[PDB]
Amino acid sequence: MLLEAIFHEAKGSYAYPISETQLRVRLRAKKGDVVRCEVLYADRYASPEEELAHALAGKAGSDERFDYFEALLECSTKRVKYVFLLTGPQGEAVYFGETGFSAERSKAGVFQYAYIHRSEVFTTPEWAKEAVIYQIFPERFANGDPSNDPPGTEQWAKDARPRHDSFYGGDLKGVIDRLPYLEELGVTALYFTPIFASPSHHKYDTADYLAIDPQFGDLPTFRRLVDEAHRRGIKIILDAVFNHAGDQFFAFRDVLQKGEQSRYKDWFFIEDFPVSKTSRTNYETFAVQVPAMPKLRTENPEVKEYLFDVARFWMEQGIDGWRLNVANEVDHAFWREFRRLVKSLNPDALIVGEIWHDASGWLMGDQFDSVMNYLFRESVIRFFATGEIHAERFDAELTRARMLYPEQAAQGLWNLLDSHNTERFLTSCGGNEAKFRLAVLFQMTYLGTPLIYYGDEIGMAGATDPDCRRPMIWEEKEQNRGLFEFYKELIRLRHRLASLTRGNVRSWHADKQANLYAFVRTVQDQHVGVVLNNRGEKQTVLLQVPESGGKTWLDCLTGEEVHGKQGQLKLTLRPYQGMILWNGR
Ligand SMILES: OC[C@H]1O[C@@H]2O[C@H]3[C@H](O)[C@@H](O)[C@@H](O[C@H]4[C@H](O)[C@@H](O)[C@@H](O[C@H]5[C@H](O)[C@@H](O)[C@@H](O[C@H]6[C@H](O)[C@@H](O)[C@@H](O[C@H]7[C@H](O)[C@@H](O)[C@@H](O[C@H]8[C@H](O)[C@@H](O)[C@@H](O[C@H]1[C@H](O)[C@H]2O)O[C@@H]8CO)O[C@@H]7CO)O[C@@H]6CO)O[C@@H]5CO)O[C@@H]4CO)O[C@@H]3CO
Ligand SMILES: [Ca+2]
Repeated sequence: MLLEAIFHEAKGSYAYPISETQLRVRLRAKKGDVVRCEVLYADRYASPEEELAHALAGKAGSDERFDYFEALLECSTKRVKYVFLLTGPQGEAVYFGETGFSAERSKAGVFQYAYIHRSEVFTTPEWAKEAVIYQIFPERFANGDPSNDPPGTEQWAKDARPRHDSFYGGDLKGVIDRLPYLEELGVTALYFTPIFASPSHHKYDTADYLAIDPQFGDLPTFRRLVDEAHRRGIKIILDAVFNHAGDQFFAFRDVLQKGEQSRYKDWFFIEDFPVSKTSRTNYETFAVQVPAMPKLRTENPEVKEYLFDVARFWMEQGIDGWRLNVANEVDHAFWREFRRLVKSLNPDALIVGEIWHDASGWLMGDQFDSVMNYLFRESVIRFFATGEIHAERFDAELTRARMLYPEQAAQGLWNLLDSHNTERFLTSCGGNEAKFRLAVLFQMTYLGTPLIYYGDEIGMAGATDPDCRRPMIWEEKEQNRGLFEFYKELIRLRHRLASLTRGNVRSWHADKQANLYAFVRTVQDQHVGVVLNNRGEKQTVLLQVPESGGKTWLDCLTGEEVHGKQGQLKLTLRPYQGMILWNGR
């Protein structure tokens, strides 16, 4: 077996505890190269003459090129030394340890996890483990208060087509009025984009981190929404824009005024004075040359404590969490501390990060709890919407992302389809509703936290920013209530099947020819199998289903009963159909 392709490290996403006494270990190797993987272990100070405990590493999944093996280690001592025993497709065995590969357990060495401190067990909020979040872009959801509209507000019609500077009147009062709709739908949390004082319609260019923007309301109205939402089982997550401030932020303006006499010049990255008010900025900003968004020096204690107080104040209004905008561009020390402050102020406040590349650095358990799953979106787009990838590539991409981080994080990844930064999924699907629904059926049953973008639930469409930010369709006859009900039902299933919210994932079938993909979620003795006929034609499959995990399943969407004959289940699905099979346990 190609030894150069065998990986593992006693830390990170390959070694970590899931309790003060249990260590999870994962190992990867070239696909099909290793057939069996066992973990021989013991206490670090245990005598050489003592008996080595065993542990069988299960084949947790396999992507395009790798096989992932996973096993659990019981460590009452909270200290452990372990070595792997890999067997090839032809009896060939070999030990794998910190020293290297040897046919003699001794010469291979033995990996070590020095100690499992209880304060380092990756822990995330319990409510966020089984949530369905709804993303609200305030300016475009509901105008409940006509009196606070910006000047030049355009019509709130379905044929409306926003500009980079348009305003429609969306406010917090509108949200509050819509809580019945949100509750009917079944969402358990609402993610808001920035809602703090700022001149734009997106408000990511913060003018005052301590005041709800005037066109959105006031502290009372906000407090009111938080309460009205809570009594309906709906939590509130706000968008923290800590990487940069808007050029209206008091501190920036003071610099713009007093130049390098400013008590706040080191709160930013100023290269020379005076500070530019042109198209050529002489201060660091978000992205490239974006005058309105100067970068905050979060490394500066002065700036850190301020932003931290901004956190305290909103946390004092009762919000349940944060989504950290452009988080990968602010220092780790800030986030570790931000975590200690947040989590001490409220143990159940969820911290979600927005990173557009491997986020394993912020997902060890001492910073964020999860992040936006842009990976889930790229896989879903290319599989369901554009048809650029088949069931087997889909399976792979899905699995590679699964192994990226520790389970605590993976379990809570915000699985989105689109955002206020992309074309609307239904549009990615070229208006094809059939394909659209299958993606939702998948999103609502897959591993992670499903995130619904306002309007998708009733059929809205649109190109990227700003056409994806159209005013919400509220007139019932202009809404696809058929879809609404579809969402509602799936949302009820997810809440009802513990498997769907707390189980693990395992591929079940993937025919690249038929383009049929299926997986199975499992928690304790419950099993739920999702079959997806992602093709425009009627098709028939035979899925391998040993009767140890049940010989009978029930299609949760239709109520049809299916049975296994000699360990094989034969299904027939209509074009673009998907069945959600519960094993009754
Ligand atoms: O004024 C700027 C901008 O501010 C706000 O944007 C915030 C946004 O809403 C938050 O979500 C977050 O953004 C993060 C984003 O969500 C992540 O996906 C990621 O972004 C990456 C992109 O995904 C990736 O595509 C790539 O981006 C490249 C583009 O693909 C490429 O086309 C090009 O983009 C240019 C645009 O085409 C062009 O229109 C122009 O952009 C203007 C916007 O059109 C306009 O709406 C506005 O945008 C606001 C926005 O509305 C606010 O919500 O002004 C823009 C110019 O000022 O110019 C673009 C390039 O100059 O090039 C990009 C660059 O590669 O990479 C990115 C980054 O990896 O990360 C984002 C940051 O975390 O935060 C922002 C800011 O707070
Ligand atoms: Ca308004």
